[PDB]
This record gives sequence, structure tokens and C-alpha cells, in this order.
Amino acid sequence: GPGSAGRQEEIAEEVARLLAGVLYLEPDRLDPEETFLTLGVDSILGVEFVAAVNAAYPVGVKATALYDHPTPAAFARHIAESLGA
Repeated sequence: GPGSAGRQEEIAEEVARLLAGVLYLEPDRLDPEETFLTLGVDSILGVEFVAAVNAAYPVGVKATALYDHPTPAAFARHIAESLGA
């Protein structure tokens, strides 16, 4: 709830902005609570987005995180716990 507010949300909004450009979509069409499957991700688009994430955030995260997390918000919570929010 509201007591959990912070940089976890800013990292999730930046992920939601940068992903939509790999899927050839717009961030006005994407929602951060919806899954990578309904957003139109497949394994190649996963690897391409993860290569762009590792240039914006020094986490060292692999394309297995796009299989292990269902949503851009769940994936961004991993980044935010790696940076310490």
C-alpha cells in the first residue's frame, strides 16, 4: 500500500518506458501490471530489453529474469532490490 512508496515505482516506470520501444509499442499502450505475454514479449525481445536495462541499471541481470518474473513491475522490483531502492 501507500507505506511502500519510493524508487521501486520510478524504476518500474523507467522499465515500462524502455520496454515499449523493444516491443515496437508505446508506453501509452502498455500497462505495468499486465504480463510480458500480453504485452507481446518473446525470448528474443526479452534478451534485447535486458541488454538495454543493463546499460541503464548496473545489476548484471540475465534474460532468465524475463522467464522468472511475469510482469515489468515484478522484474523492476528485482532491479530495485539489487540497487536497494
